[PDB]
Amino acid sequence: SGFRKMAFPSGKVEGCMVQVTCGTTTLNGLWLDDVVYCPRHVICTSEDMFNPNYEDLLIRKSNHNFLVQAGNVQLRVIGHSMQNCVLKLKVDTANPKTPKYKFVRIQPGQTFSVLACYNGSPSGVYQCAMRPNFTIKGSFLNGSCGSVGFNIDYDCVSFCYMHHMELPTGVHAGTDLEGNFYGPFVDRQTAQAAGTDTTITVNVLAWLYAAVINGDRWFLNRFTTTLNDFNLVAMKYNYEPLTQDHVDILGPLSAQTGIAVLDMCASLKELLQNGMNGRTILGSALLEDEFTPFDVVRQCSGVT
Amino acid sequence: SGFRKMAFPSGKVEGCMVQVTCGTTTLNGLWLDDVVYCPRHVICTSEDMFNPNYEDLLIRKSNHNFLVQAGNVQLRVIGHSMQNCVLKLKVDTANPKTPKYKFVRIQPGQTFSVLACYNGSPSGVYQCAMRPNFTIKGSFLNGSCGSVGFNIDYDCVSFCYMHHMELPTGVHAGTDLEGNFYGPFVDRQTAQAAGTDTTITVNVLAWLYAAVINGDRWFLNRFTTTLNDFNLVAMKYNYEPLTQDHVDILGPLSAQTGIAVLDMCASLKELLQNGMNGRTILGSALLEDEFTPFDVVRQCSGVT
Ligand SMILES: *[C@H](O)[C@H](C[C@@H]1CCNC1=O)NC(=O)[C@H](CC(C)C)NC(=O)OCc1ccccc1
Ligand SMILES: *[C@H](O)[C@H](C[C@@H]1CCNC1=O)NC(=O)[C@H](CC(C)C)NC(=O)OCc1ccccc1
Repeated sequence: SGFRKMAFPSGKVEGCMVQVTCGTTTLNGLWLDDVVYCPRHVICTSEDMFNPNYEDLLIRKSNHNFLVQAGNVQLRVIGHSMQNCVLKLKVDTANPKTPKYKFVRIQPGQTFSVLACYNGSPSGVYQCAMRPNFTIKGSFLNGSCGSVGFNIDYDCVSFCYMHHMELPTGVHAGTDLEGNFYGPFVDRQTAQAAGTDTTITVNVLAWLYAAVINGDRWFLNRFTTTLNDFNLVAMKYNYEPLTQDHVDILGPLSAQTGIAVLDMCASLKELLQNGMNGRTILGSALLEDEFTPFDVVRQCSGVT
Repeated sequence: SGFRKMAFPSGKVEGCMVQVTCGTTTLNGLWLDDVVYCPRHVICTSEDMFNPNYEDLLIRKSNHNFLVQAGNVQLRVIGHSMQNCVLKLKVDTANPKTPKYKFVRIQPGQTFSVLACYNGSPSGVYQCAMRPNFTIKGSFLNGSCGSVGFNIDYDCVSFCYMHHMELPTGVHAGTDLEGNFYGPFVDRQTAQAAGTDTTITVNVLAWLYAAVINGDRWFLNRFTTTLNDFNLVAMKYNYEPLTQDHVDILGPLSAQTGIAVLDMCASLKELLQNGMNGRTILGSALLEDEFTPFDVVRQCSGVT
């Protein structure tokens, strides 16, 4: 037993991380086949980053201006292109460690693993949710851009996130591997708002189910509710409205625990209205919303 | 900015995980050079596990009774020995992916990364502290034994933990890579007590420093204290007594923030006595003690 925020093993992605330097700016790139993907603001000086004209900046750059290093070994850049907010650098060597991979645009409420990197070298790994307001709550310093987020399904790495920036609220923003930002964000150093950070209701319920699967049951009560009545309380607390598809997704955890989803909803309602009275759930004193139902099943079933 | 529980990249350890089956029992092994390390209870049937006589059970086993698989590829076992609570299986092939490595016995209060595995295949990665009562709070199912915990310093993997069992309280217990349990535990299915779970004071302070490094400062007050007076309150709350060596270890975070350690101690005292009044620190509503000072510096400096 036990329940922990758990990242995927990072080995397959470690072998894809390179360093990309353009002038004075160094960040990370993702090397897959003969292409290196990185954030386009690698072509910016610090001054340029407040209002870059990326097309104009990029025109002053040639292949030899992009220094790409895989470990100690320099890669030869033979072409470059800009796709939305990422650069694709073509190199003369296919990465021999390229895993089976896909690029995917994840949906809000889904989770993924971040391999935080500096100077092309991995620093650590942790799980994030793409929040409903299309930000993530990560750990990123100067030099971390180009770090990527991913999921693994057996053998295949689905890359879904590349890191670009931090918002004034301390949350983090980035793109899919085609260079399209999640959310309304642009890669320039202006003040930008993410909007209300609503809570992923279905994930909170999944984590309450995880708590019961793992022995924590004090919050279970004698009440039930309805979707519409629950949601009247979801709105007040800036929770996402719960839908029958959410109910179905919780099916396996509901079946597996014998607790009807709407009964658990009634437990959640009481926790929202009355707090946790100094108690804890799976070692937390807050309602946790960054575990998907799949994450709960995956962990409690030992999926590898 | 941002602060997250962060595991080391697992790639170097992934390449060392194998499957070890003895009869009906399958668990994980660690393959380094021509030796596979695994928990000795792989030789037990389910019945044997309540009161095994390991020496007697092991005498009925020969090399060919240990099936060791690296991915799809069978390894040939050419010798076996029992060292404390682990088996060393000698195989005829040196692991070509063996990293630079050390075996270390970590001290209580230090952290490490767990690569949870099933059937010799990695499932996920997460950070644990060796708690003062020599348990860890992990996520482990049937089949997870032989999963290992480790630290990396640049190129060298220091293995410090191998997983063996779960206590009735839902916490986890295991050995160093020489097979010696952390704590008073034995590998048999009896009820076993870990004792009072005291809190790692120096780590809580480090995490309060991390909170300030990352913008959370509401808990800073106008008070200071002394070591002896602080500890009078540490005892009541089952915190470890704070020592001057702890104070020195916090030196870099104290210097880096301009907050005297004893001033921060006064903040912690008030948080213990008055709770957090519904507020949060680095996204938590509890005082977090599983980050070492080193962990805080490492993360906030981008060590790779
Ligand atoms: C890429 O390495 C970097 C990551 C930032 C730096 C601190 N934490 C992060 O997530 N991105 C930028 O520096 C980004 C570049 C623009 C062209 C979008 N600018 C940015 O995030 O500005 C806000 C900021 C910068 C430096 C420190 C704190 C906030
Ligand atoms: C090794 O795979 C296994 C890991 C346990 C199983 C559930 N969670 C864990 O950490 N260890 C054992 O099964 C261990 C073997 C003895 C010879 C020490 N026995 C054990 O941990 O018993 C308690 C227990 C067993 C099964 C489910 C829940 C608790």
